[PDB]
Amino acid sequence: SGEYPTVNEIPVGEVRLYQIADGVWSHIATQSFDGAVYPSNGLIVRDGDELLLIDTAWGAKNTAALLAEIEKQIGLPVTRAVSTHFHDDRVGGVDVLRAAGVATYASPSTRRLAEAEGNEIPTHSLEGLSSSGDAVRFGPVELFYPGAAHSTDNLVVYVPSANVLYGGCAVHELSSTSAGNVADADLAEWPTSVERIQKHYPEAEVVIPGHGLPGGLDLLQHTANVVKAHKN
Ligand SMILES: C[C@@H](c1cccc2c(-c3ccc(NS(=O)(=O)C4COC4)c(F)c3)c(C(=O)O)[nH]c12)N1C[C@]2(C[C@@H](CN)C2)OC1=O
Ligand SMILES: [Zn+2]
Ligand SMILES: [Zn+2]
Repeated sequence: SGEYPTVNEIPVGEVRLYQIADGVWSHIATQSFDGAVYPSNGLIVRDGDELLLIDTAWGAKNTAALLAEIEKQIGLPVTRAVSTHFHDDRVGGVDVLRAAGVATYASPSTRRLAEAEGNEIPTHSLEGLSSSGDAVRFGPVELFYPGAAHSTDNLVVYVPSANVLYGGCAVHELSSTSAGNVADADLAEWPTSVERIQKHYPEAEVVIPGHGLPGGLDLLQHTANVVKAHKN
């Protein structure tokens, strides 16, 4: 009924959309992993009469449900997708997208990591993102590589028309107490990577984490704090 949708509110297999700003939505789905259920976010950005998708909905069936929810709620075709790192919450569903006519993209680093680990592999490589601080335009967004954080390949996404910063899994929600799933993280570099985000996007108005509730710029400092404490 209008609040941001939470883990116990979304059965695994269903997807909900949340309007963030004019022409910007997040998508929210839930998935089981190692015997626990988690929510996860992605982004949808209007690109004229098409849509740009950021991240899958964490699995094939969830991503099919995402496409159906977009058709119901928005009714414009998803033509391109970018995955912001190599984990299944970002690429699981890429095969569904590709067979639905979506062109799928990720950095070469993400593509290599996905391939090596047995995750689904986006089709197209995004060059120009291999050094921290790099940025490239992609339709209505800017893609930014902040450096290693949650993963070595993690990208963030900025929507300049709306000052929306999609941090993906490099950014945690305000309620977080731990740094989430740190299996592939660089805890030592993560605060430096967040500092690069803070410096590059000082006018961000909405910050969206990879999992959990959007907020403002405080998500970035909170993330740095939780990561430093986890490491400590
Ligand atoms: C698919 C993804 C994954 C799986 C399960 C959970 C998560 C979380 C996560 C976990 C917990 C909380 N929120 S919480 O519970 O409230 C917490 C904060 O305070 C207390 C959360 F928000 C997110 C993240 C994330 O952190 O992005 N990713 C996850 N994989 C799997 C893999 C690959 C490796 C294979 N060896 C392991 O690594 C990953 O990331
Ligand atoms: Zn991850
Ligand atoms: Zn994640």
